[PDB]
Order: sequence, then structure tokens, then C-alpha cells
Amino acid sequence: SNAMGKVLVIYDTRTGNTKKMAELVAEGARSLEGTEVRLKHVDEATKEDVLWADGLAVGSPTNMGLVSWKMKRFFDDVLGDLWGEIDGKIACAFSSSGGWGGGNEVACMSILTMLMNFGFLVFGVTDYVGKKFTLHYGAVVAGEPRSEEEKEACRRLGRRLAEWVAIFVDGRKELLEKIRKDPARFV
Amino acid sequence: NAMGKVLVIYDTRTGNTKKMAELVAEGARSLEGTEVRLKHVDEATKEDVLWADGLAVGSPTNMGLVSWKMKRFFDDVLGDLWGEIDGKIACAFSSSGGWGGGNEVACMSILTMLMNFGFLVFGVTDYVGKKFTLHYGAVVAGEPRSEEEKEACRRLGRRLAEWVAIFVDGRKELLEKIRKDPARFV
Amino acid sequence: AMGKVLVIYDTRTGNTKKMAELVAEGARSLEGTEVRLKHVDEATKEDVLWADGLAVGSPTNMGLVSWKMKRFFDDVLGDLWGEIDGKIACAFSSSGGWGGGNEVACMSILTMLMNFGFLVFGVTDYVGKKFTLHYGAVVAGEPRSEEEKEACRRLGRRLAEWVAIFVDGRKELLEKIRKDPARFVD
Amino acid sequence: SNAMGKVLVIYDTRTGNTKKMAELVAEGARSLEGTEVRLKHVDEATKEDVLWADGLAVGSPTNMGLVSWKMKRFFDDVLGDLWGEIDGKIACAFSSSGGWGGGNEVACMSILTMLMNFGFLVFGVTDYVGKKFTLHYGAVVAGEPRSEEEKEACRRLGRRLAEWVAIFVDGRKELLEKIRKDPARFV
Repeated sequence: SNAMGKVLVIYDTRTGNTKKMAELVAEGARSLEGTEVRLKHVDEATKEDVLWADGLAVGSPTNMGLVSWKMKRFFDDVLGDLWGEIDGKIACAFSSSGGWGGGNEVACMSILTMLMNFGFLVFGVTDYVGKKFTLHYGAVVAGEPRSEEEKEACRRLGRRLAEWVAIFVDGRKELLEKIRKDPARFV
Repeated sequence: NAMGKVLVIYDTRTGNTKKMAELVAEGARSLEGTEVRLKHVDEATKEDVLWADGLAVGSPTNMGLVSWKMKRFFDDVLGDLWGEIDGKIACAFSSSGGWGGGNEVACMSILTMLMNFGFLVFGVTDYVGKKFTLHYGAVVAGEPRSEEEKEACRRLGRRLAEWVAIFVDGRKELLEKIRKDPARFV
Repeated sequence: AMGKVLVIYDTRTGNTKKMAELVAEGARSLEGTEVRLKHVDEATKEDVLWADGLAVGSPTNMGLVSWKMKRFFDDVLGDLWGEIDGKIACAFSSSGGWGGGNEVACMSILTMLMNFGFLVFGVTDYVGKKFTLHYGAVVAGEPRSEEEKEACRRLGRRLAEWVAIFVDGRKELLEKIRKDPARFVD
Repeated sequence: SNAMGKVLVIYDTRTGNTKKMAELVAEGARSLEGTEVRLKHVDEATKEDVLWADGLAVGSPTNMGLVSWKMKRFFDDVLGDLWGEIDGKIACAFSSSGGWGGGNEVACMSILTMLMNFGFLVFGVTDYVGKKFTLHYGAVVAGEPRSEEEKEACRRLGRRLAEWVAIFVDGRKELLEKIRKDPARFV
């Protein structure tokens, strides 16, 4: 009788790397039973997708340390009319850069700041998905997600997104403690 | 059975951020059934954070950033809870010496720190004066004296209480009421 | 006596343009400084190559540089990446409200500029009693007050000075600025 | 008239990781002819060191996404009295974190923020030091710098600082163009 959790994975990309991340995020979210997922490229996406979403993952290549101009334009110009009337959606960020130390966490930060501006509740993930591999401000990779931990970081983002949607909008209050006390979250 | 647990925790150099923190707490208390705990960092405990559904965290802007004492609180007393208190709701506020002085950047640093714990973090869209808002947290230069500054501080607490009510306490009817409320924009 | 300063800006409503004009004036106020003032639509990669120092201005759009400004950097100046390191740059921004993200927008401009290997800065000066520009000049709406207009001037003025000291080698200025009491109002 | 480069490398560390970075940052800085370099833990650094320096490299463990509380305490409480009168120093940041995607670029950003507040001219490095390895907001590593690229990112940070000190303070402007066109900068 409750609805499924509604998750939007929306991404820009230059080479496809962020698309490969986006697919893994989306798979991450679908893995939580009773979560529904829409996966869109920015040129495909509509203001109605966002209205539909309980939770959003927004991905961009790291372009000069920041969200891409096409993702920025979508928020500024397409979502601009919705601004002020869509507060309290849940959102996170992800990004692929040319290199480690190349600004993928900073690009994530700029996605998050854009999302916060719309009054969304934003988050990153504490989970260690590899011994030295995490996603505190969003899922980040240099190039394509190739390694097991890189693929898993992407999945974990969508997973946690779907879980926060499930806890806070669907009201599965019981999942909070399950997650907090789960030893698998730390490799 | 309307219910909610809010911690306003703050640090201060000259007391300006205490003044804000009192207004934040009173904004949170304005939502019926919301218990608020107001603490200086020196008296705050691990347990206050465990008790809270939602946190408002204040600091003076000290070189663009959270104060070292507030940083130390998070690094060293909350450090033991790191990894198991994910999902608390949190927001930020700051008093700086001046406009253009880094209060929004200090708010970013607070939010960075809270996100590190797995908290869901927000600012406020609401315009509280015609040219006065709080997108990344409540910010003032010096003491909150104008009615705008005071109301921005109150509003942060409100929205915090509201988000706890909607998302923790399960009060879904408030969401659309907030979204469509004309009074949110002066 | 020598300096090349480029002030480049985006504007939707005219507000940031008003700021840019004052930034430029501030830069010109320093003797021997040549200044170009360009909208992003008329700016070229040869402008950025000509410049010793840059002041880059955008409206605060969702707390960040506008998408038009971002396109310009990604698409036109992109080809210059890796070969223009060491240019000197700073930021400015007009937003809809105080607490609306103007320092964060500046941060995002500086982030972009640092990616080009630029040396990047803000200004310590108190141009008014509770008015400064630590991360760039910031205003809510149009710069109308005397503090606001001077905040913009001072950014332009400090860029010109950094270029005069660091490119043109006028080391004597450095200490003059460091000890100048006029820098802090009151 | 024979003035030269004064570079201070100031660091905090809790397990030694950032100290190992700091040592390599200092090695890198010393590689440029006529660069004098001080290397100092925060616990032993003074305000005289900061006054002495043309250039600074500031390093900290990534702690909750930010500079050390000890490093912060040193700027607020011992360097604060210099605020407003040391504008125009040249400075950069470096950090070691527990994991990739763990906030090291953000920690660096927080250091740069602090340094900018002092009126310093602040930078990162475009140079690629491995195929997918760079240092755009400062040198970053998860753990101890152990691989060749991780060690060379640390060195390169110190190198570029010394280079900026040489070009911008000590007048040696022939170097700008040599650095600007150097193919070695991109592995």
C-alpha cells in the first residue's frame, strides 16, 4: 500500500566513464527490494523525473574541478521553476576525473552545493568498500570504474540512496539500526 | 504522539554564535513535540549526539572554517561513534566578523564534517528578508540584531525540526504544506 | 611601471556587470596597469594569454559559477590547459540574498582557476566596519552602497598590486600594503 | 644583491603518513637551485617561521574531511596576531587520508581556504606525475606515500612552490615559459 522508493540517477558524461558509474549506482539502488529507479542522461531528463524522485544521484565528469556545464544548465534552467517548491528530496553526487588528485571530490562538493541550494537533504557514504577505498562525499573514480572496489563504490552509493529513501520517506525505521551495526560496511 | 529530538551545539569566540544558537534552539522548539538540547561544545557529550535525531552545529568563522575546539569535539569525542551514527539530520550556522568574511565557507566546513559521519545535511531556501536567506546555513556578521538575522537563525531550527518530523517521526503531510507555503519567501 | 589585467564576467540581470566595471576601475587606479573588461561572450583565449592577472565574475547560480561561464572555460580556454600555469586570479559574485551562496560561488570560480595552475587569492581588507571580501568581492543584488562599490574596487586594486609586485617586480609595494592602515576601516 | 627562495613546509601528523609526505615535499623544494627550506612539525613551528617564508606548503591528515584540529589551533591561536599584515605569501596544501574517496582533496581545500584568509596567493599543480595521478588542489595520498607516483606528487608540489617563489619573488622570469612548455610535466 506504500509506494516503492523512487530513485533518479541522472548523469552527464564526456567519454562514457560517468555513464558506467551511473549504471552501477542504478544497479546499487535497484538491489534494495521495492525501490524503483529511473536512469537518464542530462539531455534525456525532465523536470518531471525530478518531481517523481524521492532520491537523486547526480553524476558528472570532473570538468575543471566542477560539475559540467550541461548539468549546471539543467539545474539552472530546467529545474529553475521548481526552485523553492521541491525541498526535502534526498540527493548525493558522483564523478569520474582524469586522475587521482584530479578533483573528483571537489566536483562532488560542487554537485552537493547545487543540490543543497534546492533545499535537498544531501549525504555521502562512510562505508569502506575496499581497504583504502571509500566514498565520503560521493562515489569517485579516475577514468572508468574497472576494479572491484571502484565498481562497488558506485553500487554502494545507489544502495545507501535507496536505503535513506526507504528509511525516511517509506518509513522503514528498522533499517537504520540494521545499517548502523552492519559489519560488511567496512572492509 | 508528535515527537522529535534536536541538539543545538555551538562554539563561540565572543558570544555572537551563542546568540544565534539560542535562536536556532527556539526555532526548533517552536514545532510542537520537539525536544531541544542546547549545549556549548565544552559541555556537550557523545550521548547528546546519540540522543539527537537532528543537529544544528554552530561556530564562529575562524579563518574561513569551523573553530578548532568544535573540530576537536568531532575528531576526538565523536570519533568513537564514527561509522555507526549515519543518518542523523544536520545543518550549520556561523557568525563572522563581516559580510564577505567567510561565513558561508565556514558553514561549508561544518557541513563537510557532518557529511563525513554519514549525516544527511541541508540548508534553507526560505527568504526571511527580501535580500536575506540561509542556503548553506544561518549566517550573520557579528551579533544577530536585525529581525531578518534573528529570523534566519529561528528558521534554521524550524526547518531542522520539520525535517526530523517528516523523515524521522513520519509526518508526511507537513512536506507539501512547507513546499507550497508563500510565507517562506519575503 | 607595468601590468596586464583581464576582468571577465557573466551577467543575467546587469548586477555582476556593475561589479566588473568597479573591479576594472580598481585595477586601473593603480598606475601603469592596462585593463581589459570583457563579457564571456566577447572574451577570447588570446585575452587570457595577454593577461598577467584575471578577475572572474559570475552571478551566484545555485551557489556556483553560471553555466555560460563554465562553458567558456571548458570549451574555449580548455585547449590552453597545462600551459598557462602561474597566471594570477581572483573572483567576484552577485547573489539574490545575503546567505545566498555568494562566497561559495566565488569558491567555485577559484576552484576552476586553480585547475588552470593559476595562483589564486582573496582580500583581507575591511572596506567597511563589517564588510570585507576574503574569497572575492560579493554583493546581494546591485552594488549600491559605498562599502559594496569599494569592495569591488579593492579586488581590482589588489590584483593590480599582486601583478605589480609579482610580475613587474615592484617588491617595495608589498611592505607598503602590509602596513597600510587605510586597509582596515576604523 | 643575491636573495633567494625561502620555503617553509609545515605539517601535522598522527601516525607519520603526512610527515613522510612533508619530507618529500621538502626534498622537492630543495631540488631547485638556491632554495632554502625549513621543515617543521606544527608543535615546533613559530610565527617567525611564517614571517621568514616566501612560500609555504601546509600539510595535515585528512580528519573528518578537514585540516587537523592541531593545525587549525596553530593558525587561529599562534598565527592569528599576523592576520592582516602577511598578505602576499605563496602557499599550497597537502594531505594524507585513510582511503581514496575519503576526503583528501576536500582536506586540501580546507587548508587553502585558511591560507587564503591570510591573504596568501594559493595554488595547485596541473602536472601529471603518473597516468592517472595528479595534484590539482595539492598533493594527496591514502596512507603513506609508497608508489613512485605518490612520492613524485609530493616532490612536485615542493618543486612548483620553489618555482613560483623563484619566478614571483626572486625575479627569475625565464622559468615561467620553460615550466609552461615542459613535456616532462605530463607522464
